[PDB]
Amino acid sequence: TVFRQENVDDYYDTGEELGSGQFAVVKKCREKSTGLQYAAKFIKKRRTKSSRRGVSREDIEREVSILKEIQHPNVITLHEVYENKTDVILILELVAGGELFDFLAESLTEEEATEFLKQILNGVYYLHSLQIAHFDLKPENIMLLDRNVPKPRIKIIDFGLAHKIDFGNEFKNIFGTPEFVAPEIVNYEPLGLEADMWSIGVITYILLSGASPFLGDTKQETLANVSAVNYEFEDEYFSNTSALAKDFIRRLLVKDPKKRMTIQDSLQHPWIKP
Ligand SMILES: O=c1cc(-c2ccc(O)c(O)c2)oc2cc(O)cc(O)c12
Repeated sequence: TVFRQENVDDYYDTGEELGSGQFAVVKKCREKSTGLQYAAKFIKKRRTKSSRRGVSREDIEREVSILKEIQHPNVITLHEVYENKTDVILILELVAGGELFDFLAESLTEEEATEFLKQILNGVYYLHSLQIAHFDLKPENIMLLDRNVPKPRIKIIDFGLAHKIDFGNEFKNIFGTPEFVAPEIVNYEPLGLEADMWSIGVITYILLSGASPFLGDTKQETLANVSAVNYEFEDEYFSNTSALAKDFIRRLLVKDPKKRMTIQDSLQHPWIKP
């Protein structure tokens, strides 16, 4: 699919930088015709077929196709797409409360954690209902609408690894952040919606304790820990945490994807179900 090739600067004014990554930068922007504000993610294109720099057309088009499908309070909304020779530019809904990652850097109670988790679960329920696996769930990829309220609302972002799972699994060598990836990703096995539920388990552990369950001193150690399900609930962190909360995590951090809680299971779990 081709995108709008008019100069984005003719329709938007950019401002504050909102984020930055390997082949992308995100800038706050304002549409001239409406005065409405957005986030513009500029994604560098591949300059040749066999280069490893920039993002392939295939990966870019997959991400745009998924973003065009989704409309839910807990997932980011895509407004427009532009492109030129160097970049594809996603004009995205503006979310101004920063990353959950940065909010966490400033441990929650179980209520505060479930407040966040319920919204993450609802957003993932929407995605999995459409057979969309996100494949990169982590606190950095959850944004807050406003971080100065008692119960911040959240939106899932960063669908750069997301895939439609129309055959129950995909076999693609998809691979996200070592701390959060499921064993099947570490082992290069076929992947499905189940991998997101493992990631939710890691996120939950972090929300409750401020600690990462599998994190080693090197990437290879972290990956080895993940594959071996090498984690435990340290008493220093979890002594005041309910056994039901631990049960929720335990049923997600399960190596066999078929035995892992599904998104529907997670919403019906006694720790979550009201
Ligand atoms: O960093 C941000 C990143 C993204 C984002 C959203 C969806 C994607 O598929 C993606 O690849 C990136 O959306 C935002 C939306 C915002 O309002 C503010 C932001 O910082 C971001």
